[PDB]
Amino acid sequence: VVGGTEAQRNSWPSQISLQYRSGSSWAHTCGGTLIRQNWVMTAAHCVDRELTFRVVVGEHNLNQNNGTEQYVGVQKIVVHPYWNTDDVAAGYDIALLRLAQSVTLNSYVQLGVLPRAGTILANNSPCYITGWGLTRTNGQLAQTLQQAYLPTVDYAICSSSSYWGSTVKNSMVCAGGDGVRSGCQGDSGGPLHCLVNGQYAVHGVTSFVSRLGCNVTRKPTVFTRVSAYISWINNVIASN
Ligand SMILES: [Ca+2]
Repeated sequence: VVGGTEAQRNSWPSQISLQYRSGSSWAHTCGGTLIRQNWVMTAAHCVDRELTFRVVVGEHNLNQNNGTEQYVGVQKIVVHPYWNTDDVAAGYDIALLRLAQSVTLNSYVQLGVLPRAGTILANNSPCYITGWGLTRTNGQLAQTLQQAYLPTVDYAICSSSSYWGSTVKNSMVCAGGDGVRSGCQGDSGGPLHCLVNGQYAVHGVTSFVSRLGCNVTRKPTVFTRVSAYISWINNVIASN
């Protein structure tokens, strides 16, 4: 997250760190949202590589013991069947990870609330992106979870010529674009939390940013629209 502020430890308890084994160690690669005690919603592109993954819930500082972490293997990965790694702009950048064990819920580990199917937010709706991704374009990962206020940019504006044009689809949510705050590499897969009827819900799964850089004016961060996938999500959970 570029131009973020450090999140309070108990702010975003559905945020997870998706990590892959790297030698004798584990490296953060993407975010995710805990949606059941044994399921995590993330981006499909986060799990294209044939790597060994684990999920960390209750995480705050990647590099220090917080006293609140639970570590769990990924047992099954279900990518959306229409995802095509060659074509992020086509959409479908979403995957569900079934965890090897159910995690324990507490102040630091909670299920992410999802929107009702089909819900579209009005332009400029209040949302926060959270994650441990790069804090600058071509920078380094955050040590502590970051949040940035990123108001939505509705489809009509987001798919206009000076914004994303044809690259953005109605199956996506755009947010931000102010040239200062943005998602960045390593936030992919994580939540965009939007306030609706008094309650934050996870409306987006971070998907992509401009090839030109993370915080680019009129190139808001782009998220898979969760509310476009509620049936798919329910179907996968029910059959696994
Ligand atoms: Ca930690």
